[PDB]
Amino acid sequence: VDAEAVVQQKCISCHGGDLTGASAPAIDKAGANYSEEEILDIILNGQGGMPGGIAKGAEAEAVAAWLAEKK
Ligand code: HEC
Repeated sequence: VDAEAVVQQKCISCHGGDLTGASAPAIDKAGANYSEEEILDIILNGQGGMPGGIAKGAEAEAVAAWLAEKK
């Protein structure tokens, strides 16, 4: 699944078009902070203001992996 397309219609909603943060902190370099597993966990189990399972399955996995690349 197109990680970027998903992000563009699930994450950026709060994280801003650019992942720079907006209504949520910057996840642009989540991959530098946390591995795909951890990012995936957060996507699945949300965190603080973030509700969980925003994306799911290959949607979530692709995003997590792609963000693992983003630093
Ligand atoms: C608004 C309802 C959000 C959407 C849509 C997504 N996220 Fe989010 N995220 C949001 C907040 C407010 C926070 C901080 C939580 C708190 O209150 O403590 C986060 C956090 C993350 C993180 C961890 C960053 C950190 O706190 O160190 C990651 C890795 C993350 N979010 C990823 C992520 C992705 C990929 C999303 C689309 C599937 C996504 N978020 C949506 C708010 C919101």
